[PDB]
Amino acid sequence: NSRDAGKVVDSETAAICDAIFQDEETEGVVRRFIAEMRQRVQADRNVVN
Amino acid sequence: KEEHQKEVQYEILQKTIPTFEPKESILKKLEDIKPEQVKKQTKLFRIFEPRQLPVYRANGEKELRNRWYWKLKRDTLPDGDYDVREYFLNLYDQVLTEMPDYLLLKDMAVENKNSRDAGKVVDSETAAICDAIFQDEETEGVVRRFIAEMRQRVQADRNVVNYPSILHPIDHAFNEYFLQHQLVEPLNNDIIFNYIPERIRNDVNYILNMDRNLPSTARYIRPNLLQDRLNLHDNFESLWDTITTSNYILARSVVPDLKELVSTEAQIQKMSQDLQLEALTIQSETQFLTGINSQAANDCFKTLIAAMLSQRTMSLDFVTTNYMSLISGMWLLTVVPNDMFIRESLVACQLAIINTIIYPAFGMQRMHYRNGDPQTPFQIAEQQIQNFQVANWLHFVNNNQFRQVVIDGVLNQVLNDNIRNGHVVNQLMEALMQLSRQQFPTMPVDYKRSIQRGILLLSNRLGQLVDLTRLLAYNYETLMACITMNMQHVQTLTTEKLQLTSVTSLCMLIGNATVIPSPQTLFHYYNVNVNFHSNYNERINDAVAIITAANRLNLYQKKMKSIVEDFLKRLQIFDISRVPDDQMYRLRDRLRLLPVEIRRLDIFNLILMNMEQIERASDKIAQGVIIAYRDMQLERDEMYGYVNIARNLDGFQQINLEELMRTGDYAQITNMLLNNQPVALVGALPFITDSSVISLVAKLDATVFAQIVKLRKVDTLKPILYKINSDSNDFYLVANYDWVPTSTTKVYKQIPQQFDFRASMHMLTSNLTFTVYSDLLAFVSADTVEPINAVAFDNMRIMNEL
Amino acid sequence: QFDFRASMHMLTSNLTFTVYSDLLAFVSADTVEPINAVAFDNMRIMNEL
Repeated sequence: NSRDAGKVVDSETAAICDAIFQDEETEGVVRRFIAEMRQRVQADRNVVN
Repeated sequence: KEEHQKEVQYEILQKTIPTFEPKESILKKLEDIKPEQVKKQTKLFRIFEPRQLPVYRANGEKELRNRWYWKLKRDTLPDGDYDVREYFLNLYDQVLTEMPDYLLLKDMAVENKNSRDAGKVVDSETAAICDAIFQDEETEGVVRRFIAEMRQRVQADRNVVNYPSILHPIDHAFNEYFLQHQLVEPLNNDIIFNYIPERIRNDVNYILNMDRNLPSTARYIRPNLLQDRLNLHDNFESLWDTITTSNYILARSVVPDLKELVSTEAQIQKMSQDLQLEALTIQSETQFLTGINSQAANDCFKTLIAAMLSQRTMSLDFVTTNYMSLISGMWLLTVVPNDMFIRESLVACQLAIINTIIYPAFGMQRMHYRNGDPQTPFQIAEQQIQNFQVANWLHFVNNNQFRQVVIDGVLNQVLNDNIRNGHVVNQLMEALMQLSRQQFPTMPVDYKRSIQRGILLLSNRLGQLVDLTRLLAYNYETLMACITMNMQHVQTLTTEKLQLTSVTSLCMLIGNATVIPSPQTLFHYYNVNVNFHSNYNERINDAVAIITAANRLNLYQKKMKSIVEDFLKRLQIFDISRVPDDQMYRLRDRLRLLPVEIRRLDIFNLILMNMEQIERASDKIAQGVIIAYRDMQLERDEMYGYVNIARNLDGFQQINLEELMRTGDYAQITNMLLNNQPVALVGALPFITDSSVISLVAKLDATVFAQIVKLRKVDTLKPILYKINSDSNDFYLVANYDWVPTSTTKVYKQIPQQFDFRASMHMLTSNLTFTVYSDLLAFVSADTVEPINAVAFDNMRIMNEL
Repeated sequence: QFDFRASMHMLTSNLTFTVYSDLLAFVSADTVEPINAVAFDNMRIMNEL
């Protein structure tokens, strides 16, 4: 449910993200947030967030 | 065990390096790299076609005449603007997959049936238009007379031709691009003579002659021998190691096998008595004389040249007890530069020589060397030894390094020109003769004599080793000429083991048989490097094109290593389940930060100035839908009748849908639908044709939005496009009762492009009958002189001790 | 309460490094011939006939 189709760290984190995007009772700002949240790389430092 | 545990950890390292399994398999693949197999077709590029369609005059009645309009071939356009832009990218890449390199128009032209002048046209799908536009009752007389008088213009004495064509302007743009930007250049023998390297057609040992003709029609394609703009020599060490290994294995396949050498057993029988191993209490009484065979001499001769060409850093496996290996390795350290070796093993060998030969000769207490020191054992010994001979030899050695010269635009790691001629070995043998005459003040005498005689076993190979060194340097430089990619010096991860026995072989089993590469092994090697280099640049260009096109079409979804893996994979030397991740991201970075090849850019620019016009055809989607809750009036068109059509998209709060299907935030639209605020939902989406006036009266257009609130996903959105006309079964209701067809829910869509002949007839220009040769060293008759009479760069003969 | 935004953190780490347990596998080694074996005094051991 991500804009850039990125990644997250662990399967339960993804489960929670996929649980909160599907519930009718949840809000739109969180779904925007869930669309934003991606992984950032920087290879000249060999570092990932 | 310990050796298995080494194998495990060497395996841990080798599971980081993209070098294929068994190494000799690479030689199948480098040879199987074919050039850019040139392309040409027998059909023009065509995205549209004319088509004869209904029309409906105002009042909604059907006219008694169809009309010609442009419509796409093979409507397959998806829904949602992301997938549309993906479609245009998947058009771009396949255009590139079929983007030609040279065209010829005689190979596709056909006769116009209605011509009273024996005329021609370019394609079948344009003659199929010309007959229909001829027979039609609406076309004007000037067009008919023109069609009957469309005479082409062939002209062989200037080699050109001009043919008529019917084309949509976009298609004309693509085709005139392909015509005006052919990547073929004229050809003649002086180019090929000026395509061979300089210092082979100056080398007198290689006879080159021309024995074939090339007419003015002959063509070729100049490959893209442009240098490494990815810069794999800083922080791409695995990949550089892979390239290095590939060139190394290629280099083994071209060095000649040397013949007419010294008998093996003849050397063994005399070494055994020159060293007198039948008098010593050592643990090596049958182990010094192992690894002397052929299959190791020539293997070393291949290993050395291949490593110096490829810059493959190499290590040293050596048992320190065998001092003949060290005496044969000091020759190596003299002629082969020091930077070519890993520092630790080189230092080890030097330290062995110093603490086993040199200092125990000169009476010096041994050493205490910090391995963690930038200063090197020979550099100490140059200052501490008091003897001008050995000190000047070591001075040469310490300052023996490659030199970075620039030849033919490319880089070269070249030698000193005191190695190219064998002259330093005279200094070596003077130092060694001095060590022979010198005692060893503290050493056992039986072992002293053994070393003192083992040294003389090289003192007698003086002229022979001169000959060897000159031979080595000659073959090295001659094969260096047939290299394109910059030979760059880098320390590599993994490292070829060199057994010093296989030097001791070479330094004691050779004489008087000059073997140099044939001119065709040279051409094979050169074609391989050329083809690899051209493939390398022409795949970098494609990768950069797709990447830049993605970032310029806003296809943020697409992961970029799926492209890079195909880029690495098509270069047939890399394994990609093997390769790391961080290197891939650094390569992504350094690929985005490059220019773009001009053809790959021009095609893209053509697609971007037309995608907004190409997507407005394909009558299965609309470009948005307006919603406005005032009883608006359907506006008459000519293709459709009355319609809920829009063409301006103004005075309405626009809302885009690709930002909405992903970010589920329907507050800003649920608070407009429910309260009936006018909007315009923009995005490529389907529609349907509803030709029931009773549905218009029933207001079926407003029923297809109240599922967005139930099902958040905007994909099952299928608006209405009322087309009503004489063949709609309730059209009488429009035309009798004196009222106004009215609705809401206008659809945003631009009418098709009407066919005009003047703006679509064109004259396409081309050359004729030029042949496009590819393998152009076949036009070079090459030969070599006998090996017995071969001369090096200095004009003096090579292997002079005849 | 589960505040989604507040409970979201970007975890830092390296990218694609290797680890080596046995560290003396790369160091190959050899001895000198035992006759030319020397002590702290730079004078050979077992040279007394």
